[PDB]
Amino acid sequence: IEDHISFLEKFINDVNTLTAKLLKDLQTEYGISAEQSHVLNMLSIEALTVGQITEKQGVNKAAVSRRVKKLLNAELVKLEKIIKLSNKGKKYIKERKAIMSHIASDMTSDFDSKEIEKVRQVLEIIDYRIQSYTSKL
Amino acid sequence: RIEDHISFLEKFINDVNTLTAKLLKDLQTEYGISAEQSHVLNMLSIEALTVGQITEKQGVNKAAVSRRVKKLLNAELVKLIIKLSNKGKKYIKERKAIMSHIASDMTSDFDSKEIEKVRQVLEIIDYRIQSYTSKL
Ligand SMILES: CN[C@@H]1[C@H](O[C@H]2[C@H](O[C@H]3[C@H](O)[C@@H](O)[C@H](NC(=N)N)[C@@H](O)[C@@H]3NC(=N)N)O[C@@H](C)[C@]2(O)C=O)O[C@@H](CO)[C@H](O)[C@H]1O
Ligand SMILES: CN[C@@H]1[C@H](O[C@H]2[C@H](O[C@H]3[C@H](O)[C@@H](O)[C@H](NC(=N)N)[C@@H](O)[C@@H]3NC(=N)N)O[C@@H](C)[C@]2(O)C=O)O[C@@H](CO)[C@H](O)[C@H]1O
Repeated sequence: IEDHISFLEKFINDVNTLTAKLLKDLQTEYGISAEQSHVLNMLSIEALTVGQITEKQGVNKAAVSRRVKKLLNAELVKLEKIIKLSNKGKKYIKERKAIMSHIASDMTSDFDSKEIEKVRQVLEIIDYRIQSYTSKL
Repeated sequence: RIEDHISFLEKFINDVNTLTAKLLKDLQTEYGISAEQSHVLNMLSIEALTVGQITEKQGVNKAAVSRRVKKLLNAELVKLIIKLSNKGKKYIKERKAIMSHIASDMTSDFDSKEIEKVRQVLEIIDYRIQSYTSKL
């Protein structure tokens, strides 16, 4: 009811907590900060502007600005303008996908692919409505 | 296949995060706090947990979580041990009110059976996650 909304929040928290730890090294190895790995992952799906990243993230623009250019200086992202990605940034995303796909597998080895399929389409539909509602305000 | 589910879930969460941000901006402004100060009140919406664990859960390094702690202690949305005051409780109700009616509106045409199965799958996935985490 609003149980679900709490579960979801708690679930997202848990997923972030696991991602932070699982990625502690690759981030370090790269100079990268957590909040920067995130931006690097946000750009993994679409190009942005400091403004778009700041809307989609809700944190004061300056902060997004501090990291946006720390990332350019490191040749992880690139201007075209907009915020794209370089291999070093892709390869990081590929190294991030490798770890991620590895434990995710470990704990879903016993799942039923069909039970997952219907679950997926329920969510894909909710994802659709989330994006769509966000478009306005 | 699993790389796919991972991308979607990541995207699904990036969108939920996005939405909660647009939906709660005016209110966080109306209460004079940032998004990260809002976050800090929502776990304390459940419980009360002092430092040490306060960064552990987050993943956001050294004393920033304490930086926000006194930041919020000052607006008196937080108390002392560090619990949550009557002040923050009001905020949360308002947060929950906005969140729930939207989620309700986006879910109201689904068969309770479908939603529960979703819940049950995320619930078993959250179970493995926690346990795996605990393997520190
Ligand atoms: C726009 N940048 C603001 C500025 O960050 C600084 C930022 O400085 C960073 C150091 O290089 C880094 O080694 C230093 N150490 C790291 N481990 N990253 C950062 O903590 C430091 N951050 C910062 N000064 N804000 O690099 C400078 C180029 C800067 O962007 C000046 O604008 O000062 C920050 C103070 O909060 C502002 O929030 C930022 O928005
Ligand atoms: C349990 N609290 C979680 C947290 O809630 C907080 C959340 O706070 C988060 C900021 O938005 C985010 O930009 C910021 N994101 C980063 N990538 N750094 C978070 O750091 C911040 N909270 C914090 N780090 N403790 O933003 C506020 C809108 C909030 O939803 C309360 O209303 O973030 C939410 C994101 O959807 C989670 O779902 C919630 O469960």
